[PDB]
Amino acid sequence: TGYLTIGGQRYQAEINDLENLGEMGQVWKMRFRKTGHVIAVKQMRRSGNKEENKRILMDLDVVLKSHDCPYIVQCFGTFITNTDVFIAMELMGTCAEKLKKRMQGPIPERILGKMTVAIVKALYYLKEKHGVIHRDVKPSNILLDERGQIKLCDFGISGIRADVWSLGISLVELATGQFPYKNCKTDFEVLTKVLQEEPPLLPGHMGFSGDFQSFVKDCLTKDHRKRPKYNKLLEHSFIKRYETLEVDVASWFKDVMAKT
Repeated sequence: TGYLTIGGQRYQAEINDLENLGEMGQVWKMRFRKTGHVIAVKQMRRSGNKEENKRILMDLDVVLKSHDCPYIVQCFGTFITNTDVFIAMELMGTCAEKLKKRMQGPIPERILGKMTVAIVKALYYLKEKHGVIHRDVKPSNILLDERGQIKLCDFGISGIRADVWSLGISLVELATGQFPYKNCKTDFEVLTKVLQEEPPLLPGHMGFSGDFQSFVKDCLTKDHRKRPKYNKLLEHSFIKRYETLEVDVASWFKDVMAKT
């Protein structure tokens, strides 16, 4: 408590040193008046729900243990007052869900490539360094900034259609601009489709690489038995192809945010 550590440089700080630039979507965009630094601040009210206050505390514990993972949002510090805790986090430009809403259609494979590399490495790091299997990988969990960094959101970072499956559905939704269970009226109707219907694979007519379609087919393997672990996805050729390959995520992002 009492410090913001940004870049490798530590500053003494209190909550009043921060200027509220408004809600992001209870994460605030705040400016550290001392420096000009613009950060994200989660506010946890002491009067709040006890279960979800325990989640925030467990999520923070993991975040603080993940300094060495570039693919997870980092914590700069915390402030504790009589009624609140303020958690200072890396600021990111937007999440993939908002990014799809703004775009109003498909996100290009090259972007989803860099995205998949970052998110699978985050999810592998969580499993192999903290014994966490992340429940729900959704587009709202995937953050991007205008330096082209992609990082996993810290929500639920401490937990027959979760994990690898949820990443598969995330990628189809973003690659097509269409949530595959769009026309379902209830969560129950959705679970019905997952169990009874063929997996919602990528269309064959959009110029998606074999690697991308293969990757998604593997995530959407219905049978728990034959369904791959983060360990194996981390070896998939879709990952090998985009892991090394150069993609100007920065310009692409700026282009989008400017044109919308």
